[PDB]
Amino acid sequence: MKPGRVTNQLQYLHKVVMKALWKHQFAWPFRQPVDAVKLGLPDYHKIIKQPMDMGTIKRRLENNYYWAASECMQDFNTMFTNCYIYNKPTDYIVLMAQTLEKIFLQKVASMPQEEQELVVT
Repeated sequence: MKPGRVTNQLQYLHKVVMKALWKHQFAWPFRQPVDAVKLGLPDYHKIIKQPMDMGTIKRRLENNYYWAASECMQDFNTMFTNCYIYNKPTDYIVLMAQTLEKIFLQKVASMPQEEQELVVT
């Protein structure tokens, strides 16, 4: 029962912001959920209660899951902050996340400024 739709801002997050992030050389760890067993990560799911990743976000955008851009922005924030909470700040993975976050913020700065719903045929 979660309402979903397409807005101008959600479409921008999909077709502009996610497009840039998905193809980035630092995207690969973030394109699917963290596999805590494979990666040997002690306590990942104790520390991180709301896992998130770009694969999940991309699928949500593709399936018109979100009601508003703010929900999608929240997912991105959770993916980045999860990385910053769990890992040591000097870790390669943190640097990778920071770079993607920077691009995220710079691309979001050109997003349409008033949220308006798009017709979906």
